[PDB]
Amino acid sequence: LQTILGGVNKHSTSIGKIWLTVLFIFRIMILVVAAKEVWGDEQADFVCNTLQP
Amino acid sequence: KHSTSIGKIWLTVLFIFRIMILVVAAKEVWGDEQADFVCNTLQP
Repeated sequence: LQTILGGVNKHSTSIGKIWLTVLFIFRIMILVVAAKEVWGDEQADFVCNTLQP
Repeated sequence: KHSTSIGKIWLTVLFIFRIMILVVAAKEVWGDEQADFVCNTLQP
């Protein structure tokens, strides 16, 4: 992770640096740390008022 | 009192016929009308 982030960051402009942190700490981190477990039981807790298999 | 042939024979026989159907056969056909009423739902 550090190697990939360091390499990509070096070959970037001023806007490329502010874009890089937005992509990582606010998109990858949120999806990995918070969002993934929110969708854990999407089908398990899907409840339908029916008796039809 | 002053009934004709159909008044006291064909009308009394048909009346007994309806009672016989009701008590001997028909009543138990309707025995489980609600017990065997089945709906596809989970709603109490």
